[PDB]
Amino acid sequence: SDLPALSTGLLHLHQNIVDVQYMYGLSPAITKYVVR
Repeated sequence: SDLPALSTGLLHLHQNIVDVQYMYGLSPAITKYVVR
């Protein structure tokens, strides 16, 4: 149903992570929060 292509699985997965972890990553933020 819908998505008459099925040729964009890994591509969609990358956008899903690059569009969520970019805002919920805080990798460098936590490194400067526990020591300051």
